Formats: sequence, C-alpha cells, structure tokens
Amino acid sequence: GLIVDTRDVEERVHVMRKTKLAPTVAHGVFNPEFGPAALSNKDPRLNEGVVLDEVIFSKHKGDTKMSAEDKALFRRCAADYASRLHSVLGTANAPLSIYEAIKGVDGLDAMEPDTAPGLPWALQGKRRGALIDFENGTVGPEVEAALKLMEKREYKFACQTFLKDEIRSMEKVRAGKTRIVDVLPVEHILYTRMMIGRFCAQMHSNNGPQIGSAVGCNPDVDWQRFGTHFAQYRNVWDVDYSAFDANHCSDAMNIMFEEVFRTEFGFHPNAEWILKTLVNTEHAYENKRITVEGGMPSGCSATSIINTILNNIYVLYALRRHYEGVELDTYTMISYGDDIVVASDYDLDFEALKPHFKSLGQTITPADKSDKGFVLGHSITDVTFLKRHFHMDYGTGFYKPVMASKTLEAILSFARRGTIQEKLISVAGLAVHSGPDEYRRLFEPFQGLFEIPSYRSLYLRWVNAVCGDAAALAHH
Ligand SMILES: [Mg+2]
Repeated sequence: GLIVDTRDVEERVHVMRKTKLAPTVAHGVFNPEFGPAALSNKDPRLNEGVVLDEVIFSKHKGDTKMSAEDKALFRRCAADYASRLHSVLGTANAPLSIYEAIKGVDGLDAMEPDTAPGLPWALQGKRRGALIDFENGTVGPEVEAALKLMEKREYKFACQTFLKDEIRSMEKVRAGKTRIVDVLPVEHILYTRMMIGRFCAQMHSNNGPQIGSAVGCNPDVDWQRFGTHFAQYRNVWDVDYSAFDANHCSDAMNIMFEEVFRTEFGFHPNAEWILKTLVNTEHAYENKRITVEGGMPSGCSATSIINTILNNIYVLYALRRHYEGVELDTYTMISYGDDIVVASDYDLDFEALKPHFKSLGQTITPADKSDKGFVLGHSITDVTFLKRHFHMDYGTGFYKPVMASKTLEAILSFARRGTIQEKLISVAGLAVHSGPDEYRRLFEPFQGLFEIPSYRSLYLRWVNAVCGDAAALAHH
C-alpha cells in the first residue's frame, strides 16, 4: 500500500519480541539454512545496520491508480467472476446471527477464543474472554456497543501490528524480512463473519477449479481431484507474485467488493461496507501510527478468500487486456490467496501479460525460474501448489501431494517447547507421500525419543481418505 501518514503518539503498543521456537533433535542432523525470524532490532543474527521496523513496512511501495478504461475493464471481469461464483454457490448469503458467528456453522470453524483481542482492548489489558462468551455464543456490553456502531457505518478502528514468529530462510532472517500479522479488533472479525460468513462456508464446501478456489480443501484427498483436472490441458503455468497482499490497489479492492458483495446476491448492505474498511487502514506499532491506503490486512477473517477472489479477477483482467474474445472457459485456474495454478489449451503468452498485471500494481514471475521467463508446454506434474508437488502414487493410481525434503527437514528442525510430539504426528501426515525411504530418513533423529507413526499405518489411512471404495476393493 501507500504510507500517507506517520505520527508518534504518547501511547506505546508493546509487541512480542521473544521467540517461542526452539531447535529440535533434527536440527543437529539436517542443518537447515533456516531459522526463526528476527523479533528484536538487536538480534545478533541480523545484518549489522538493518533497522527491523523499516523492512517490515518496506513492502508498502505505493497504491497503483488505475485509469478509467482499466477500471471499467476490471469491473466487467469482477462482475463476470461474481456471476460464475454465485451461480455455483447460490444466493443464500443472509447475515449470520451473533451466536452462529462465534460458534461457527457447517463449513466455517468457530472463532478462536484465546488469540489476540485487538485494539483498544489490548491497552485495557483485556483478553478475548472478557469481551465475548465463547461458551454460550453471546456478547458483552463492549462488543455490543461496537456492533451497533457498525450498523450505523460510523465505526473506525486501528490495526495492531504483530511480528510473525515463524521459520524463514536464513537470507530473509538475516535481511530482517520478518512478516507481520495485522490483528484487527475482535468485533470487526465477528461482524465480518456476520456479514459474509455464510458465503465463506459455501466457498469452502464448493472449493475447486469451477470457482477457482482451493480455500477449504484437504490436499490429501483433493489432490486427486485437482491433478486429474489439470492433466487434461496442453499448457499449465506456475505463477508467482511478489507482495501480493500489499499490492492490491484501492481501485481493484473497491470495485471487487462492489461487484461481488451486492445485495442482489443475497448479501446485507453492510457486507460491502465492512470489507471496504480494509482499504484505508491505520496501523499501530509501538509509539508509531502508520496510515496506509490500499492493500489487504492479514488478520481479517476472510483474507484468504478475498485474496483468492482478486487472484481470479486478475487473471481474467490481464488476459482480456491483451487478447480479444477471452471468457471464463478460455482457461482454468485454482487459487489459494496469492498461490496460483493456471491452465489452458491455448498457447497463452504469459510473458507478455507482465505489464498487464503491472497496471494492477502486481508483479508476476514463473515459479521454476528459468531463462527467458514463462514457457509453454508445462504440465501439472511440473508445478507447485500449497508447497506441494503433484506426484502419481504408483500403488493406487492417485495423485499425492509431495513436499520437498528440504522443507520437511526445516519444519522438523524447530518446534515450540512441549509441542514436539503433536508436531511430529502432524508432519508425518505430510511426509508419508515422500515414500518409505525418505519418510524413514526424515524421522530418524526422533526414533526412541518420541512416537513416530509407521509409514504403513499412514499410507493405509490415506488410501481410504482419498477413495473408500478403492480400499474396500483392495480386499478382493
Ligand atoms: Mg506456485
């Protein structure tokens, strides 16, 4: 986005500056070129001269202003996508009640009861429990008053900046490229869910190439569904964005919200309004208040879905700006936020699409970065989606999601204190698709120290998950 205003106020917003992540027994074996991000300015690992709270906001390099003709094309692509989207999902997008927003419905998980509350509740020293009863799905006096303010459309707020405690590549750790979570007030998250929660549940349930969304998918079972779909196309592209979230221009965000969340699609009018409050934001970090115009915040209860919607419209936009007679069935795509796989039977010149994405403020590069950019003739087995490859399991004939060994090694090299046993079982769920030999090697350092699930047990669990009848039949 565009930093338009920076001022200092006499009230500090304290941030988490001590890492919860610690090395495991695997760190000594795998020696990964990875580590926890910098949470302090005076981290000894940082390049001696880097200022942490200048790199974390360096992503804000402006807010691209689109011309009239480009805006008119964007609205047309947004409307056509909304058309396809609501054709599949339906028009049952009536507001969720206070109770349903807290407890969640079928397709939407409950609100997290213990996570960060937001502002100004963090200054009052109040946890999420003091504001909202998560047991009974009711609200206290504080949230109640704010929800009434959101109905009148007079509610203003601040975003709280947290440093993301996570594993990052040593080059990024050393360069101070720590990511940030923009924690929004708990009432905003609740009300956003109230306004578009029903829509979000439907998008999770109906995920796939038809709506262009993988939000709500389980890669274990859905990789077969996705793989066989993209295997039928002549050309497949692996597209990468740089700073996808921050580079959403105000024009693109406003027009999208207007075209997708219309009342005629079954939405409450306030659905559009609450999403538009994400466009111009104020961010609180220590003594500094930074006003940003444009870009998506990280902590909205629908960032993945909003990002995914924009991604779909960007592809439609860029192709229509370059070629004539381009429709939704000219190509096919799956998206999860910034992550994207595109396919077509047409020889689409994606290299030529670069400045067309630039008119939206977005920069595209091929994932498997090779000489002279994007190339034709790539298939589904060549690409990466959600950090997973599309490999054929030769025992069943189904596509399996395979993560790279370096990534698995990195994930296994660090954990929060006391969570190791739970993390191991979870990562084993991902490591099973790498095969018996790699699986065994990856969990070698943990043997005798923790319970490691047998490859056999997890393989059989998977076969039934993807196709019950197959595992039923495999007993012929
Ligand atoms: Mg990718």
